[PDB]
Amino acid sequence: DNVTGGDNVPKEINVIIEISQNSCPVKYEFDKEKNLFCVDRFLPTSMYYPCNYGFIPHTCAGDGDPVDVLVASRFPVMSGAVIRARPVGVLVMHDEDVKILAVPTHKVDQYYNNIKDYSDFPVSFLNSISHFFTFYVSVEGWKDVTVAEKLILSAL
Amino acid sequence: DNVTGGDNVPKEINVIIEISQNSCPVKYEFDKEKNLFCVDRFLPTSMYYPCNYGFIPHTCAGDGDPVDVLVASRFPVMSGAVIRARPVGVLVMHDEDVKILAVPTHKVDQYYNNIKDYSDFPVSFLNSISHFFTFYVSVEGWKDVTVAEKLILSAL
Amino acid sequence: DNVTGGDNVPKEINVIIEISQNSCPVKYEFDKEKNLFCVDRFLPTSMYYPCNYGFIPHTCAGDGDPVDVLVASRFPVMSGAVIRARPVGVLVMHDEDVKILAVPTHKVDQYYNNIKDYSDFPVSFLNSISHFFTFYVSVEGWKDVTVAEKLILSAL
Amino acid sequence: DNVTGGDNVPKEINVIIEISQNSCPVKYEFDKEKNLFCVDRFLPTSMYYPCNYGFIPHTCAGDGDPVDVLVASRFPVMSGAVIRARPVGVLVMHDEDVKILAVPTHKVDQYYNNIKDYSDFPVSFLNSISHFFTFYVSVEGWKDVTVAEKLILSAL
Amino acid sequence: DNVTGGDNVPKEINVIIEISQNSCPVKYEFDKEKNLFCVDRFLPTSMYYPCNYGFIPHTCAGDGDPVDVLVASRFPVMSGAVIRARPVGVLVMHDEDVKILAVPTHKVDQYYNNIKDYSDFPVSFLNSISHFFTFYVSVEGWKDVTVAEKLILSAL
Amino acid sequence: DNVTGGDNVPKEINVIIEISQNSCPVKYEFDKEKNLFCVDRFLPTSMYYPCNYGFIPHTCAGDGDPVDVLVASRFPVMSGAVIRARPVGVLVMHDEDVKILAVPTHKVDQYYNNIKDYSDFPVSFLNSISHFFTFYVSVEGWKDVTVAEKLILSAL
Repeated sequence: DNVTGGDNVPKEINVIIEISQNSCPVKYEFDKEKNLFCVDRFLPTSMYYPCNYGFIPHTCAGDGDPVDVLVASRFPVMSGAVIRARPVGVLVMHDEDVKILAVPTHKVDQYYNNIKDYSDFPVSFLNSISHFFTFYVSVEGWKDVTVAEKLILSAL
Repeated sequence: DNVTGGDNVPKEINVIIEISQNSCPVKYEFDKEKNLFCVDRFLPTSMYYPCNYGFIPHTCAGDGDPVDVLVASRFPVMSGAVIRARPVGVLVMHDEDVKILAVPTHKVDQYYNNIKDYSDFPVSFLNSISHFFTFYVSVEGWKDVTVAEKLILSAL
Repeated sequence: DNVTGGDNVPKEINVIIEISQNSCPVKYEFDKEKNLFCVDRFLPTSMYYPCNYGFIPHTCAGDGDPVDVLVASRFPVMSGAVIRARPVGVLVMHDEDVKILAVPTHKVDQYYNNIKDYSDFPVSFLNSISHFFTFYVSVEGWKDVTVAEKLILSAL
Repeated sequence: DNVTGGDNVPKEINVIIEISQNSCPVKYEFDKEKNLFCVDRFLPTSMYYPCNYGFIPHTCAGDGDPVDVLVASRFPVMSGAVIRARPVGVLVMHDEDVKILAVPTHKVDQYYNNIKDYSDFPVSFLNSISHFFTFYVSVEGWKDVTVAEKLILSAL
Repeated sequence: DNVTGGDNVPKEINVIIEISQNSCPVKYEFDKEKNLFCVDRFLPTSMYYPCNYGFIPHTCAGDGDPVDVLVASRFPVMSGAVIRARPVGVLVMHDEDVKILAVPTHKVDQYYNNIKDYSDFPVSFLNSISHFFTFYVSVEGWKDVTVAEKLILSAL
Repeated sequence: DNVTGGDNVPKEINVIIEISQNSCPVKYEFDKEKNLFCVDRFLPTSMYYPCNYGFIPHTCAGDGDPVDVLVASRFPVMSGAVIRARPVGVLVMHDEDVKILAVPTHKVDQYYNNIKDYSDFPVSFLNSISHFFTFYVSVEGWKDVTVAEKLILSAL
């Protein structure tokens, strides 16, 4: 109720974290109706989320659901916390299902200052992300920061 | 306010987790009046909760307090999260004080599909649970899924 | 809204934990306006909070901000949890900026029963705390339980 | 030098753990020549070993390498530790590459007393294991405890 | 072979850690014959070792086995590591079975400088230790640093 | 005895890890004489090692001691493990005391393929490292991969 999609959408977005990176395979999901986090499922695979994973509050993608976001970070961020992030790209898949890739803003961590587009990350990292969402499904590929921004805007 | 005791009480119950299994000996407790989790105590024993431990929202047992539930799981579930569970038994103790034993529903984890009654678990596991609540108190023993269901119904 | 500064201010205080001791360098902060925890920043230093760190709800120090409290404990307490604590001292710094040092009440953990004043802790511990806040800034030093209590009262 | 393949091969086997279950994606490997554990690699996938993983000392499979073993357990076992286990099955793959599935002996943990063959585990668990080794490669399937025992004997 | 019982027995002792404090219930044990750590057992109780637990190398108590030592510490110490400690007391039990209680030397951590005898710890802590060894057995009680030293000397 | 300083010194070095990154403040140190890891000390500061920290076996710097190395990695590496790394720079300090900065080789993790010199890391990261060694002492600054290589060669 008191939290929006960002300070400066689409350049900066607020992301509510649902699942911490490098956590056990527990898929938490915020339940709008209950106003609480629920265990959606234990993953049937010995896999973990490769980045902090959550959503942009008050967005509505095609499915009616909020825009999902991967936030790369140096340390896991707890479920329930808001992090100020900036998109750098989007992973596009058919099951169409997109996942924004974002990094913390310079205010939050300067480590990622040099990541301006998804391709500024190591390809091994990008490939690990697309593998996760495939095998945990057809992966169309990565698209650039502008496409991600446009997707965020259309969901507002 | 927006969360009930279950989808399909008593066959399925919502459980709000207070304490994660295999966590440090911190006894958290949801405080209705504060509407927040509080540290009830640090356990005076080098013991930890043998399963995720919490309560069924909007139940009222004899003591006036909600029904307490142990949820066995493959990984710890965070305090505050709702998990959909199904009872399989009840641990009955005198201090009378009962603890429902439940497993995640098939939707949440299929690992426990074959646990239909408490006696389907290894006896070593069941014994570990009764030891915990004794020594962390007189343990009457285990009773079956039907008794657990009846207890849940009487608390609605 | 439903939680106050303490049962028995200033002898006992409620503290809402923001950051767990011995956690990753993630500075969480409760955001009054959003009514949610936010990532203030990832610490630019390979440092961690030396005690559970949080605030006394409904206090207003000079800066307008709630009184901050370090709660020493045997195990980390999760962000969001309320712990009943008792002040034993205050760390006074110029950037003036004070941090209450408190321990869990006897109800919560009897380990700290013998800590009645900050000087009852090992000096190595006290020094570790002042080093943290300096280097993560001029440290004026420690002041006693009475001063801490008076500071808490002036913030009510 | 001072550790053998088991007390009672093939019914009981000693397994030297290399990688703990539910650990970070670090593939450790014992290096015979160095007589030390080495980081073989960081896994290119956001995957973790689904069970404790290691080898039977002084075995020699077809590849010349020791027999590899997954040991299911209630808690991770540290790299370097010997655990007394008993095979219950084998996962057979083509890249031929087999992985023994074993459980702790009754002496070590009675939880698994009722697992006498791999099929006594939940199918979801078995499927998680075969998925891991595929996607972290052609999986032929599971074979029974007798086949696993025969494989262990041929490697002595 | 290259490690002794202490620099300055019995005032200072070397302790080889077998089990870390606040670890999962895995009882590791150094096996002299194998020259490796082995899983003795998974504890049948949801209990954990209340302090780092290990032995003094090249001691021989009545049972023929090395002297066992609990080392209190601020953080867990890994299995396999040597820590320089100083005894402060002994927990005496009948099953006779004694456990030395020791703290890190001032060189290793100054936190414990003020612990010169077991009774300098909070009674809640001491009681937690005796409860653990009872319920994980008849506890005779605590004896002072001099008795502990004499026990260490008789085992040399 | 059976492990050397590297495959291809100085372009590639073997590093024996002593302390894991993001671990508790326990300074472990390999003791040549005991042939075991020892607790050197608990750090007097609420600080942790910013990278995996260890040494190159069979090197001898000016002090007579092996060359120390920070190995940046995506996940902590356990104490005792050998990792194949490549130097990218050196942190030079006066107390002269140098710390090699290295990354895993492409074989071990491709994430760091693009780090060829220390300056390819974010400055915030480099600054965090120099702060750690100062405050856990005069920091002269960073020098390039060639200087690091020359230092490694002079220690052979």
